[PDB]
This record gives sequence, C-alpha cells and structure tokens, in this order.
Amino acid sequence: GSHMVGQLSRGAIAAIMQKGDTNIKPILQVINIRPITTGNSPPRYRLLMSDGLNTLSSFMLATQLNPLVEEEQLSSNCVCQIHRFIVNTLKDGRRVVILMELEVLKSAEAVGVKIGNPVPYNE
Ligand SMILES: O=C(O)c1ccc(-c2ccc(F)c(Cl)c2)o1
Ligand SMILES: O=C(O)c1ccc(-c2ccc(F)c(Cl)c2)o1
Repeated sequence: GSHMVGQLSRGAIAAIMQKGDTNIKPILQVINIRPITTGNSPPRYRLLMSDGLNTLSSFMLATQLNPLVEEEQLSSNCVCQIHRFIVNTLKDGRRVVILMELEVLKSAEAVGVKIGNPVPYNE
C-alpha cells in the first residue's frame, strides 16, 4: 500500500480541535493506548492518535468500546475510522475527545509501523 500517509485523514486533528468539526468521520492511526487511573469504575483508556500530520493524546474511549482493547484488535499501529465522537472541555480548559463509535480498518499486524512522521498538536 504505497503512500501510507495517504491512508490517514491529514488535518483532522486540527479540524477537531480548532473548528470542533464533528460532521467528519476521520481515519486515524492508534499510536499508543494506556489505562487511566480510575477508582472502582470500569477502566478508561486514553489514546495517542495520529492523523499523519499531528498526534494528539487527548482521546478517550467511551467505556462501551472497552472490549475492542481488551478482547479484539484495538492496539498500537492499527488504523481506525471514527464514526462518532464528542469533544468535552474540562473546567481547566483542556479538551478531551471521546470516541463513541469506531471501526478498525486495518489491524495493527497489517500496518505494523507508525505512518509518516506526525508531530504533537499544541493545545
Ligand atoms: O493517567 C493518565 O494518563 C491521565 C489521568 C488523567 C488524564 C487527563 C486529564 C485531562 C486531560 F485533558 C487529559 Cl488529555 C488527560 O490523563
Ligand atoms: O460513554 C462514556 O464512557 C463517556 C461519555 C463522556 C465521557 C467523558 C467525559 C469527560 C472526560 F474527561 C472523560 Cl475521560 C470521559 O465518557
């Protein structure tokens, strides 16, 4: 699959954070996933995602999507299409992007590397 960066929705991260563009269904790569410290509740997963241009670590999976991480694909390097998300703003001004529906387009094993050379998005 030549031109790998062409597989990702370059600019979607900026669109999500500067426009609050929500009527997009961007294709992103998972760079990393880690659990967040939660007390008793179901675990919550934070994701570092890439659009080919930028990475952003403010993504959180909706708890209903937990089985994707625990049982199925969802792991570093996979390529996913985000079908539903919402942005939430914390009292301190930071924004978190909650992933509500997503589809794994390519498994981690089928991609195998971080696509392109994305740099961290600022703010
Ligand atoms: O253990 C962690 O990784 C963790 C705990 C809490 C947060 C967090 C809180 C507010 C935010 F906006 C973002 Cl991006 C992250 O990350
Ligand atoms: O369905 C869910 O699991 C859900 C809906 C909204 C949130 C949420 C809202 C603010 C946050 F900071 C974090 Cl981490 C999550 O999680």
